[PDB]
Amino acid sequence: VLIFHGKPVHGAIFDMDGTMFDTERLRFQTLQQASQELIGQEFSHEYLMQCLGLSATTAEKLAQRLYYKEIRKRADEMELEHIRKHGVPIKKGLVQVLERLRKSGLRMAVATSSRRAIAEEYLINANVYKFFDVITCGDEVEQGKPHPEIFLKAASQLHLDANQCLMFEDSENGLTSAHTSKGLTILLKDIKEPNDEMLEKAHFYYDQMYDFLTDLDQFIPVMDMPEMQEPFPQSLNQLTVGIHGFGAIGGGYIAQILSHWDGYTKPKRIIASTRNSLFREAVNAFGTYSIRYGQFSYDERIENMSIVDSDNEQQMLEMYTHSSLIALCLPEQAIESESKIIAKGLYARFNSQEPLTFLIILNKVGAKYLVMKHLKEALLELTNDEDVTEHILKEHYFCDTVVNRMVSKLSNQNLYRQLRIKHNFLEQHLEDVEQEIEDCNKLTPDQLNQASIYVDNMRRNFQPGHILQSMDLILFHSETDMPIYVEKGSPLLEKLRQVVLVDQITDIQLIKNRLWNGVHAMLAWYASLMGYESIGVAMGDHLVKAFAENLIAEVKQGLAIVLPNYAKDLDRMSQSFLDSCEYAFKDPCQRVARDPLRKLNHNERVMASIAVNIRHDLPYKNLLKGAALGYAYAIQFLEIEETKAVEHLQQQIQNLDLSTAQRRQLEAELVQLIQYLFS
Amino acid sequence: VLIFHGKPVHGAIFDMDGTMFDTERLRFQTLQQASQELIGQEFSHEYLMQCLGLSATTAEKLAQRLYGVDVPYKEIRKRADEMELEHIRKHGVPIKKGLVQVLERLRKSGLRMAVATSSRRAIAEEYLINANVYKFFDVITCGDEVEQGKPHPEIFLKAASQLHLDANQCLMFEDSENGLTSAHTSKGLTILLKDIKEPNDEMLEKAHFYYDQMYDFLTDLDQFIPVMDMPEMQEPFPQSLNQLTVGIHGFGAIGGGYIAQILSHWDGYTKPKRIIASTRNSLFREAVNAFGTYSIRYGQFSYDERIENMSIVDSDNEQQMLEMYTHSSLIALCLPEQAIESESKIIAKGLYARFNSQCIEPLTFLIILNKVGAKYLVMKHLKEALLELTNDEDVTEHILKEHYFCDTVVNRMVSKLSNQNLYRQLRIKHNFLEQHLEDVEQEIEDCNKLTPDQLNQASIYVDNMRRNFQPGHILQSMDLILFHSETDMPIYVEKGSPLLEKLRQVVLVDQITDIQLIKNRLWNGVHAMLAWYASLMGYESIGVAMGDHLVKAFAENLIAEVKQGLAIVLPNYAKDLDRMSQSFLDSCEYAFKDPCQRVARDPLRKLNHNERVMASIAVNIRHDLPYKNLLKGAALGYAYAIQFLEIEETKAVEHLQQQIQNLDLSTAQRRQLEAELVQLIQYLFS
Ligand SMILES: NC(=O)C1=CN([C@@H]2O[C@H](COP(=O)(O)OP(=O)(O)OC[C@H]3O[C@@H](n4cnc5c(N)ncnc54)[C@H](O)[C@@H]3O)[C@@H](O)[C@H]2O)C=CC1
Ligand SMILES: NC(=O)C1=CN([C@@H]2O[C@H](COP(=O)(O)OP(=O)(O)OC[C@H]3O[C@@H](O)[C@H](O)[C@@H]3O)[C@@H](O)[C@H]2O)C=CC1
Ligand SMILES: [Cl-]
Ligand SMILES: [Cl-]
Ligand SMILES: [Cl-]
Ligand SMILES: [Cl-]
Ligand SMILES: [Cl-]
Ligand SMILES: [Cl-]
Ligand SMILES: [Cl-]
Ligand SMILES: [Mg+2]
Ligand SMILES: [Mg+2]
Repeated sequence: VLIFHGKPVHGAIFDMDGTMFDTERLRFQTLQQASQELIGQEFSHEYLMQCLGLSATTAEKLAQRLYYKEIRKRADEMELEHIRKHGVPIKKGLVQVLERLRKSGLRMAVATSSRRAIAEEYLINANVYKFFDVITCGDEVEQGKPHPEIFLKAASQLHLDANQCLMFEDSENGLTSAHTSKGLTILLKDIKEPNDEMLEKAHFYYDQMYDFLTDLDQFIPVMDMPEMQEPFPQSLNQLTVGIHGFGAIGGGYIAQILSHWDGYTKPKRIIASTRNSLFREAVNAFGTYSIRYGQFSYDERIENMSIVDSDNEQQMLEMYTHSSLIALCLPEQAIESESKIIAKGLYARFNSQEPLTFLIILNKVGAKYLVMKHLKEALLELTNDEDVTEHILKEHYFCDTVVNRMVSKLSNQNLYRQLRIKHNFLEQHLEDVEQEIEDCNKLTPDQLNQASIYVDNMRRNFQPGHILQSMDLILFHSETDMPIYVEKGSPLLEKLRQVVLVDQITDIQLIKNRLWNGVHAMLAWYASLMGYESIGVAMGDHLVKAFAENLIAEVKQGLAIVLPNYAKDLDRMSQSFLDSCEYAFKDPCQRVARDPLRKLNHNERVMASIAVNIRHDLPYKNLLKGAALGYAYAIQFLEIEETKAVEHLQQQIQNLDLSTAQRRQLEAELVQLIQYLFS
Repeated sequence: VLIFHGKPVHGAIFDMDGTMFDTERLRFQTLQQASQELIGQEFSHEYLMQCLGLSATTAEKLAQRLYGVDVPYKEIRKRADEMELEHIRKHGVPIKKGLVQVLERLRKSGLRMAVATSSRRAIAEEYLINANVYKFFDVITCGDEVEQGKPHPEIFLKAASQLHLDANQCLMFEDSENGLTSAHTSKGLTILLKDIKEPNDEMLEKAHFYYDQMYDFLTDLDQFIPVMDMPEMQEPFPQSLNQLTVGIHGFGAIGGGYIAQILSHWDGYTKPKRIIASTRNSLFREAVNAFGTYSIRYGQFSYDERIENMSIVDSDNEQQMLEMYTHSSLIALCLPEQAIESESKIIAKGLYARFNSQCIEPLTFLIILNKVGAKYLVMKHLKEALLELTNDEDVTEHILKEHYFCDTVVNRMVSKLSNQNLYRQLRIKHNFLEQHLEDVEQEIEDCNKLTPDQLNQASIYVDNMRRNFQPGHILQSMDLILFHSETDMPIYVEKGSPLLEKLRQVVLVDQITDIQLIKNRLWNGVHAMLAWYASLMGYESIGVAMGDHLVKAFAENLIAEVKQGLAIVLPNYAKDLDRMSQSFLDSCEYAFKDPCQRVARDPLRKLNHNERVMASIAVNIRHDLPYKNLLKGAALGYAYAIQFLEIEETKAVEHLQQQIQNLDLSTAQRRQLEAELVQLIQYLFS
């Protein structure tokens, strides 16, 4: 029992033509063309506007009163032929509404003046027939629209009174039929500006189907955080979403968040950009990819993916124009170059005629600031107009995020290895197939012969892709951490299941940077130099875990002074980190120790902690070792020249907010400890 | 924490060749096939059996002693390695029966698992990927990454430490002598698994546990891992496939729209690799084989459940039906009552073929039929068919006593889709395929990571993959709907078969009598009584009739009076009554398709003293409960008999009084029941 604007709703009855689909426009065009090639004289726009929401038999009465079977027969044939090519024109929001009303527990039906033969055809084609218990057509009804019989019979077969049921309609005739039934009427504008009589009759009015959805969703419960192996929604909405950077995070985390969505519907397509052409062509070839959750050996298939090239402009603009939500999953190095591609997409969005929710995924203190700064400079260079830029930057929701999940991208050699192995299975599967529907079961020889031609070329196309039932494409190794923490602002994020909304994101990002990402980087450098290629395996070493526990102590002692209000939560986050590290066997040290110099910056996870501890006379001995191991890793594994390492070290220590006495002591202690490791 | 024979287990380290994969017996075949080519004569089975455990040099010296000094052993051995990889890469690594079932059980028990193989890192990883078992293992330890290989404990000690565990916390699986020593010395719980050669007495002493095969360990492990709970609606099936095949003799409504789900869930750890299903419907057979999968619709939630790993066959085709009864570990007979006699022959031909085959494991036969003692009818006809075929009373009686013939009770109402509605679907889905195949008609950049040889070869793979798969991308969000079913999950089965013990959607009972008595009075009794009312009121189906507040109120008040009675007679099934009560009222709400005629057949028989109607009244009267709705139900039966079936009013009373006298009631209660009931019938005329 749903309470819609303080009304006890038990069921819902929808009109098909003009309300659910945009078919009234089509038959408007076909009746004109059909009439021209039969009788010659086209139908007047007055006749067609009067015939809106009227049974073919009832419309034939108005045809004779003013002045049809053969005309309408060809008009219907033209109409359904348009559906065979271009599909059903489904009004935006329909699928989203239907699922919410279904899961609310409402007893739903369709009340269309169309024939059963035609009514079903479209409901089957649109894939919404499943949402309805009964359907009342313009055949079984004795007196059709605008008489309330069709709406009364619909409610009667649902075993509910009309007053308990909602009633959707586009037409003037149908709204009378709905109102005379004495149900909770809803009017959706299609191809008729509502009259005063129509506006009064209706209990609720909305400009579009999507406008009702927004009003309905404040009475529909928001679904809770998904569990690990929880299925995605079956029914797809008409919204697109983007992932700028099909990498570890984008493909191996965000794709799950977007696939779960609100738990009612799922985006039609997910457009993800990558420079990795092997990854791009591999996913487009398979159609899907899977995220491997190693802990529970669970392979999570993600579908409705379309991987595009980052350099190809027409596909990058396609994303930013048609997408409802974009996720920026790029490293700091790419932010400046790609801000040019983002600016063009946002300007292309403005040039075209909904608000955008822009998620920024980046491990950096003030991650948004960097993006917005580079985006503003990029936009101004292209637009040459400060009036349009300040509008664009204010229009869309640019959201800060905190991602705790550890994800790993598959190496190109291991992806080639996978492709080589899985190709040999396909080759053998195509030998197994090697090389007529008889019996004649309640079907004409015409249909049975026509069925054979369908089943043959279907098998011919599908049979090679039967192996995909067992065969997956594994591209990402992820841990089982679900909740992404995002800044408040965007109404869209309120309804997303996997998104948790927080306030002081800046305070969390700072602790995240220092206590999580900082300890993760420093132990990864220590582990790499000891000769571990796995975070999970490395934490098995008593020294590696002892070092991490020693670092955590020194960082938390510092943060507790800088953020005394968060001092309570440090022990929980520190323990949560070690747990995620302990069994991260498929998470490599390489990925965690990327860009060491960038991470050894004065305003970053290593040096920032050291500085705080020096100012407040706290121990920084283990932090100082990790800094030295950071430069040790940079010179030994990456080979960046020792001369540059000192020039960087000195530059960063010069930028640290310390006294010259502390600066020179820090440099002297750190350079001494670096030379100690190499000797 | 997984407890195994009083020892807490946190990890599980596996040997690869001989323990997980049957690659030792493949090496036997390659060495023989390689010898046949080069030297002309095959190496004797006896020689190859003698070589198991010996080094490559010792085996070469032994070959030199038997087949001459100039025998090209290294040439044969290298040829045999090529034949092994060539076979493994296309046909797949031969996985030991029960491994995947074991791995899922250990993994879902939260064990950190590894592989301690003497093989090279490169080749070891390919085999584990080929077999699709790499996902189960946290880390691999290889022979080329240890200073001292087996029988030194270094490889097992290393594997354990990498999982953050002491050796004594881990199960260690092995086949070879050296490996068991390596495993034993490390201090881990050693599980010895026989591969080809019977283990020596020194090994059997050394090992903590010995099994003849992986499946004997799976049987032992099952005692320590729990049977999973009743599956919820919309709950996924297991991802991992076991090597078992199962059958559905009658791919109909109940077979394809219920049993398919039960067998798809299986035990919750794994599911059958192949579900064979027999039907005479050609359109259904070729359509499922075209998509390679079909889907079951649940209208109440608008959920489409996809049943994959299906394989439909013709019921008439003998070789296909024999292959079902030869290969299947469990078969579900989902036929009508009429088809029992006719299809008794093909069952007998099937079970006889299984007896003649060398198949070794017994069969679990689930009798899916809504009839009283339905098993008796199947066993009787099967007994006659076997004799007529074999003409041997010993073989006939042996087959019947060998297999498990389980009687069942099902509560899920299912509707098979029509051939017109299927053609409609096939026409509209084929349309979308053409709409998709005009888009497919409408490129590996400088990798700087791969070599240009394997960059060229990568393009050929992806191109070949895309060309074959891309036409079938539309199957992602396209389901072939063949069945419309209710949300009733639990199936009741006779306890006996060991294979049923771990099946999670199954409810085992010592005797089926109890749940059959509930099914009779609570479901079929109310269904019959509710149908009689609907018919007299002039409704096409019960689905339409529930719109009338009289019909729905009657149904809701009738299930209540029967439930109250059964709650006293069977207090142990209290939870089952309440579950089955609402399950009936939900299904009836929109029971449009199935008419009243079938349910209202033989009202004379259904109003017997020991039957679904009169039995409920007598129970309620004995325990002083309301029976006014049951009495109305009895009246509507005699009314339906006189009006529709054209029975005499004198014949109705002649039957009635006989049934009343047989009930265990007071002579006062008998006379009162008659006087009330005859009055209700006289009104229903007018
Ligand atoms: N992976 C993790 O566990 C976590 C990562 N993050 C953040 O996620 C962000 C995304 O990085 P990941 O996906 O982890 O790394 P990654 O290096 O695997 O990302 C690869 C993706 O970025 C694109 N890309 C890389 N460099 C590019 C460039 N110069 N120009 C254009 N596209 C480029 C690639 O085409 C591909 O789509 C990072 O900034 C990181 O701080 C957040 C927290 C944890
Ligand atoms: N469905 C429902 O309702 C039910 C049923 N049940 C049972 O089962 C059984 C079976 O069902 P079905 O419906 O599935 O059947 P069909 O008819 O549909 O099917 C059969 C098959 O087999 C052969 O014969 C052919 O071919 C086909 O396919 C019957 O007899 C009954 O009694 C029980 C419970 C419930
Ligand atoms: Cl390779
Ligand atoms: Cl390692
Ligand atoms: Cl660097
Ligand atoms: Cl198995
Ligand atoms: Cl049954
Ligand atoms: Cl019966
Ligand atoms: Cl009778
Ligand atoms: Mg209309
Ligand atoms: Mg071995």
